[PDB]
Amino acid sequence: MNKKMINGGTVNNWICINFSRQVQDNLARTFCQELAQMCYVSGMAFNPEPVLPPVSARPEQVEKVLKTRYHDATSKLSQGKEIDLLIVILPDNNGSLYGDLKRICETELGIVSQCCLTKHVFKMSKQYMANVALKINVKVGGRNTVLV
Repeated sequence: MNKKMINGGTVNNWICINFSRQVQDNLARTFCQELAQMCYVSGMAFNPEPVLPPVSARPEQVEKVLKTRYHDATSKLSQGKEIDLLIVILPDNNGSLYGDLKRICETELGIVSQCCLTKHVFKMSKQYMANVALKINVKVGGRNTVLV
């Protein structure tokens, strides 16, 4: 057996920010589409299209890009709605970027974020996507099986 979604969460409204210089915007797009698809077929409600296209940003600009893209997506949503998920593409070795971003999303924006390292973004293996989908599901309040 492998873990499965018991209850799938709902991601109606999501965006993507990329921080890796190896990743072009259409690769970020493709990656997020594959992930969206995996989440869906696993049992989530998951919008195949983001609120805004993916943006590439310098790690140095983490606070400004998050807050700016958050405000812009969030302004674009029908009234009374919020961003369900931020998908973040990170460099494999990113130093303090990971901690800073989680701090900002958790304590400043109040948005669930899922980070994905560059090396995996290139490979897009179904096993990786399935694993990330499982992670996303529980973060947005879904339920997964256990194996033990």
